Amino acid sequence: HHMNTDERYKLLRSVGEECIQESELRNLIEKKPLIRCYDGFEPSGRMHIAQGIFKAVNVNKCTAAGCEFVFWVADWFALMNDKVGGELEKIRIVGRYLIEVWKAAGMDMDKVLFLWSSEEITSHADTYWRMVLDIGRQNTIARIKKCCTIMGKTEGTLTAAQVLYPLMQCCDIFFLKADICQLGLDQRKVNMLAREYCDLIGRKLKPVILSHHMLAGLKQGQAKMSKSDPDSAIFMEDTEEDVARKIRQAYCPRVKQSASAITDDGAPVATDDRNPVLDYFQCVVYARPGAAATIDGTTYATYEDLEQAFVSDEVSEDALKSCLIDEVNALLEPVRQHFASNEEAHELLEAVKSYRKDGATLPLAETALPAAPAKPHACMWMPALLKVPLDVAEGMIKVTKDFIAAHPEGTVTLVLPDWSAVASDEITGVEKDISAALQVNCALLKAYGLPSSVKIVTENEVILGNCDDFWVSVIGIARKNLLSHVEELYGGEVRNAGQVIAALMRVATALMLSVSHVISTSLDGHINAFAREYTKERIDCVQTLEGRIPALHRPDDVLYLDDNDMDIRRKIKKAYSAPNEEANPVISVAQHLLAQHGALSIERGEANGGNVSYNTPEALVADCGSGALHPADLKAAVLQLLLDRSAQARALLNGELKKNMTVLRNAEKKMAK
Ligand SMILES: N[C@H](CO)Cc1ccc(O)cc1
Repeated sequence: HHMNTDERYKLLRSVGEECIQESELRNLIEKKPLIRCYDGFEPSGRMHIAQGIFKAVNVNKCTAAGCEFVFWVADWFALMNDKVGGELEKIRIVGRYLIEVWKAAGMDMDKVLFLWSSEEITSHADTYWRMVLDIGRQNTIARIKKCCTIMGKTEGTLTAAQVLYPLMQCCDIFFLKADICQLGLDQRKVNMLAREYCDLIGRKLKPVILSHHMLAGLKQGQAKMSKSDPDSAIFMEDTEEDVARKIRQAYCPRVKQSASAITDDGAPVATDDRNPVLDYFQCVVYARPGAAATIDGTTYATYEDLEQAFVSDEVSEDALKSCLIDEVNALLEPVRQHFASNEEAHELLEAVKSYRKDGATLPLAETALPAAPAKPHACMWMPALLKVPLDVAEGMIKVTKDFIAAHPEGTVTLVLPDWSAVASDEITGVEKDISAALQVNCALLKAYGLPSSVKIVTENEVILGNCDDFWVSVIGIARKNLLSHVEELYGGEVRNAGQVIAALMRVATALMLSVSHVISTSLDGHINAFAREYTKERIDCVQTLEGRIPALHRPDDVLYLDDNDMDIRRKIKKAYSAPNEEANPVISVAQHLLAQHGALSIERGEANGGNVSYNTPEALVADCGSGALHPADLKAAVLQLLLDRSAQARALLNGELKKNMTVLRNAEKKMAK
């Protein structure tokens, strides 16, 4: 029996309570031979019948229709959602068990593949993570805040930098090149975000969202199976005595079952006329191809047939219930038998058993400390700007000298955040652009005299140098701090999720370079304080010294460290400078110059003043107002000095950095739009 197009569409469509784009699903069926359905799971522990049997039933439908089914065994996602005491070591071991059961349960594995999140992410770190960051960059915190029910959590201002998990799950859909997203209706909001992110990255074809039904819980109150009630659902380990007890006492309204209005968040809701006994009949028996119930002689061909018989009292409740008990025990026995016989398999279940010992609530919840650096070491982040002010550059130069002198055999590292800044959506939000901006502005800061002892390093190098350990720590820092906390650092509001990831990345970078002190500029704001806080106030914070080189307007008129000949020339021209005045932006720049050098000298000619030198700031302010220093004589001297100092940095603009300057000024053209 080779199926025609219609027959396959009918069977594949059958798997989903909803199907985002039936039209899209039918294109795939007609066009593509090995369609990728995907699903994923946190190996949380004991396996409930929905996941054991009902999932097998649906995978088998997918594969029969001519699909390939890829399972994302999401070890880290369970870890991020605190699933098993936060002990990852052999959550693997659980995962291994879950697969062993599916085999016994009847999943046809010929076209099913299992991948392990840990293995596959680590292996393609750059590909995976860069996207995980891009999705958070192009999306509002609000939107990702809304994906909270895929993890069984509430958006309640009580989410734990666990706005990362969605970004990652969303990424998985593209990483694994999913054609169809065949996960539960819970996960709806993440899959939605993937479809949305398709319109952004341009990708023409969106993933089809074929969301499966959420099995009802066995008691009146509950819509799904919960963890704190073993009797809410049948588990694959239950003895036939267990299966009896649990279904016998199960809620069982005599009301015809009719499909529920599709909620937005996907999550189910309990009606008083929700009948789980019937829901098990529809999902675990009748959904199997050949399957049909048989009570008291008569065999009900459709589920619908059985349902009528019950509600018209042809079949008793006690009879209906007694049938499901027989019927379910039939589905489990094969699995039970297997683990009673296969020694390797029993070992694996007993292995789950030797984890069961005691439990959470809470001798559990595992995370990870750090250790203190042997000698002093400060790190500082290069402002992610297309034009960095001169005031700022000179500020971060002096902090460096000051720190070196006061910790003579310590160390100083300058970090170029070429990952974080893209996540934050700095500048144009493009990667090539931001990395060019950083590489230039750094190059000049050295030309303006950044010490050689400073170790310059890009985040790319730090991460891809030591990948796992990095992100594992990011994950770990992430778990301990609440979202609401991280948002404080940006003054209580964030522009996008990427900024929540950027703050996390810095703390992580500080820990990895084994930093003692974090150096901050005005552009850093309060972000770097996170490092100090996360280290129980161990890491000290040092603030740069700025506000010596003002804006040139009177109370782009501000000296940036990439000003060329023309720029320095004209910017001064516009600088304010009233006559007989002793307080203005040209003087503030001149006094700074005089301080740094140790004596300013205007170079006149005789009669028209004569030349003069000033080596104090009181002796200049006098001469500017009540005095014989005209705006032009001072401005002339300043401009020469500003140029003369920059000379070294400027040769780079029409030389080595010219290459990248092209790409920078092209960025500036997009921001004008
Ligand atoms: N969040 C899902 C259920 O808790 C687990 C998951 C599924 C698919 C993924 O690509 C990632 C995680």
